[PDB]
Amino acid sequence: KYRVRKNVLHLTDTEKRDFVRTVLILKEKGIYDRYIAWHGAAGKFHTPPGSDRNAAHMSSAFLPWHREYLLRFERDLQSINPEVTLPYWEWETDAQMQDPSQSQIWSADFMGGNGNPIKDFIVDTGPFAAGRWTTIDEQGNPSGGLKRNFGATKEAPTLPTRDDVLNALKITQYDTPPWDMTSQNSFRNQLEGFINGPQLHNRVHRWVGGQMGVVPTAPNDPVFFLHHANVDRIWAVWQIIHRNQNYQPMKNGPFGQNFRDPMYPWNTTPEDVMNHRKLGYVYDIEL
Amino acid sequence: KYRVRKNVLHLTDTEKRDFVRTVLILKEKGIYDRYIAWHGAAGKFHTPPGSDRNAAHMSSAFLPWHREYLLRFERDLQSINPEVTLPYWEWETDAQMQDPSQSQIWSADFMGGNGNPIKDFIVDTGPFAAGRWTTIDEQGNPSGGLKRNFGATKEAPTLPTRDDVLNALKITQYDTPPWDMTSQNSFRNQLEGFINGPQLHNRVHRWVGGQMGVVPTAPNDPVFFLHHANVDRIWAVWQIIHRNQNYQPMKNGPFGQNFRDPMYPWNTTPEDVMNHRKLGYVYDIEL
Ligand SMILES: Oc1ccc(O)cc1
Ligand SMILES: Oc1ccc(O)cc1
Ligand SMILES: [Zn+2]
Ligand SMILES: [Zn+2]
Ligand SMILES: [Zn+2]
Ligand SMILES: [Zn+2]
Repeated sequence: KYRVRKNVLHLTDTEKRDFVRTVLILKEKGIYDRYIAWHGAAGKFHTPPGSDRNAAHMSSAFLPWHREYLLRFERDLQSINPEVTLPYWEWETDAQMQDPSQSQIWSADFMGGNGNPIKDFIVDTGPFAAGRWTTIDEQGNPSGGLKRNFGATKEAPTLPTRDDVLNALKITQYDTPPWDMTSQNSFRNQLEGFINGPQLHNRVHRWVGGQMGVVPTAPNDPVFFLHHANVDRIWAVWQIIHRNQNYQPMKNGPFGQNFRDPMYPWNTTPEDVMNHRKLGYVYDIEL
Repeated sequence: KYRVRKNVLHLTDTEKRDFVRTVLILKEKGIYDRYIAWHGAAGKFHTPPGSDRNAAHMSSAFLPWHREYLLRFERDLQSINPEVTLPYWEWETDAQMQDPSQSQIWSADFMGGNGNPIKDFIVDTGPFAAGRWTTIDEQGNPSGGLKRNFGATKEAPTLPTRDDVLNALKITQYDTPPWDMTSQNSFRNQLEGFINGPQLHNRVHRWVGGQMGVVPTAPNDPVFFLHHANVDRIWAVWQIIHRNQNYQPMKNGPFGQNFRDPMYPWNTTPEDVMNHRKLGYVYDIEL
């Protein structure tokens, strides 16, 4: 209830500078790459083998997995600067602009701009531009830079809208069987973005493009954590709205997906992170 | 001190049956696959990126990483049967046999036999034969069985010998710069098996063949844990002999390799596991 996560657009200039510098330190020390690898490894961990569910996506654990992911990341931020918290990119609002690429989140003082097509869509502006921020490929080897390509896809030309977020919050059940890509009338699946996909969470990944557009490399872009902080906030709002609803499945789902199953690659269970306030943080809209 | 890890050949018939039962339960529940994935993920996590060091091999963390690996595995065994410990395969004495494939470890009541060449070296005997034990590939997808092919390689036709183990125990320094494949006069690198490789640990992997021969898939074979229990025992013996030698590097090595750096994919540091008795187990030869 103490750690306040703020909207990116409400950050001061010094708050933007401190977050950027912290992330750069976490990168130089070797800690940041641990989060890239964790996310990539979980994407390859199928529950069970044979299915297309994985520990972090395409199944009920999607939301609690990333909440724990962000929690660990934020603790590592504070270990460098105890006054830095994880902001969230409220992309729903940004979708109201006729050109979301002009949002202040993409300014040279924060996340940097779009990819440069002359340099094969390498990001050449901002603190994470090529030459200041090294990336790694699916195999864990250097890959030569951060790439982005805003809205260049036919499947995700725009960012999700406010209404899209509102319609997801109307869903009553957290998730439904068979707890995967095909779950209907499921808040988890809707928010993840497989209901007439790509929508919401999935659509944001494909809208940014570059590393963010594919699972094994997405956390190479620091905006991954800003994106998922907003996803986590939307989940927290859904939990507040539906006081008579809890995580699903409680039991008899695939191992790694139940309420008290460990989420690879950790021992953390969904129950451990079900109450985000108990984890020591809150979103600014909660005050 | 409480958990005693016994030589595989010293197990009773009921001790062999209980261990096999435990491993099968851990497999059915979905816990076993977590160890396959953890080991594969660490093999892809290079320290630093670009180099051929990884979190679990080809560097100083090789020994403490696998000790923590076995420690977690043994705790998961105990969770099922608090009287089941993890035995060790003393392959240096098996190498004394004119045909080590006749060793009792490969009996139908324990690990099962060699691969069947008629069946492309699929294991068709023992509790882990095809049809009774499913495997997964490098991508985390089912792979259709356990394969073995004893001594079929030109680089590892035999198991490491005893004198090999004795000559490794003579080394004074735990490890030397540059803390990788090329480390000379290094117990870690000799044990691991890159000094005139493949030797010792590396040679056993290549001698078994099949999944055991291949980094991302080796833990598909339950004998992986028996193999590394013997590697861990040899390390514990070296620590008793050289009681005033300690882990190296202490600092200024690659991140993830120092005495107090976290070992991906965990937060565990080498220091946390430097004293194996403090971890709650001992080898039978220590009594
Ligand atoms: O790592 C990723 C997971 C899900 C996505 O939709 C995109 C990237
Ligand atoms: O981590 C590993 C090392 C050697 C292998 O043969 C397989 C896995
Ligand atoms: Zn993802
Ligand atoms: Zn995502
Ligand atoms: Zn004996
Ligand atoms: Zn090994």
